[PDB]
Amino acid sequence: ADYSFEKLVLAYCNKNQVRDAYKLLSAQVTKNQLKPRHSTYKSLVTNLLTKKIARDGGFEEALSLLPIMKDHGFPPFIDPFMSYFSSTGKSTEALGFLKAMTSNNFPYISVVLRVFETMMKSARHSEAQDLLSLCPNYIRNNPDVLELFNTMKPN
RNA sequence: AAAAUUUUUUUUUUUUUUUUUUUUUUUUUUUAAAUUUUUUUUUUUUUUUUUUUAAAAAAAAAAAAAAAAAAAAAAAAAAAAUUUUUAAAAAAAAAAAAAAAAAAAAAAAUUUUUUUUUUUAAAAAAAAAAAAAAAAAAAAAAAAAAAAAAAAAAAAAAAAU
Repeated sequence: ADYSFEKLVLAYCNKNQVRDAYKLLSAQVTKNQLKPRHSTYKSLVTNLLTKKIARDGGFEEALSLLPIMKDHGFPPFIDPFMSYFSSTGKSTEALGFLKAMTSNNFPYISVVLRVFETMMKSARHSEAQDLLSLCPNYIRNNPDVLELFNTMKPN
């Protein structure tokens, strides 16, 4: 049934109904206990993070996918959110993303370092530095984070 | 601002694959189909004549069969308001594989239609190969998942203020 669900999700995404596709996938997981393949989750995460869908509240659904996808045993996607944060991501959504991935208030230092590097590589030193205001001291006083903010300076 | 990390193990999902099995598709081998008239030329039979080589051909006559050239008629088509010309109508669209173009989303992830080419109009037996499905696993893992573990602080239970 997983291949059929994958084809159904692709058909709904191709018919401009990604918002309905997320609701259908959530209803099928909660009610009928489907276990979709990783490619379906990849397609849903990639399609929900487009510019028009994300501005209409799609980012909350794409963020809530990660606990649901984590429940089945899948690894959480890190790559597709970087492209969204490099263009129009906000710090309030960034801290929610960095806290919704795991339960111990943050992942390891490498994920936050990758977020800072991705938001620095697109000449955005405002929200990238303001996101450092919302994290505790062990990231703020870490030598690697201060080094990364000292290399890709706005100068 | 204050107070209220170290090692190792793997699980997903990978990255290729190793082997085995099944199915679809394809290739290979053998197998079901059958108009008339005049002139000229060709072939089987009979006898005679001549020539040639170690056994054949050619010349003449007769009998029988077929094809081509010319004429007439029949049939079919086009032009003008009579003339010319000579194996027949075509079940075909869908499906299958590959390539290109178009539009609308991403722009270099995962959809569509159109156009072009090939095939299907194909059945029994035999054999292998590509794709899909199922399984164990042979090697590299970020982050998630844990344990021991530099933790520390608060509470509870048990042994020797």
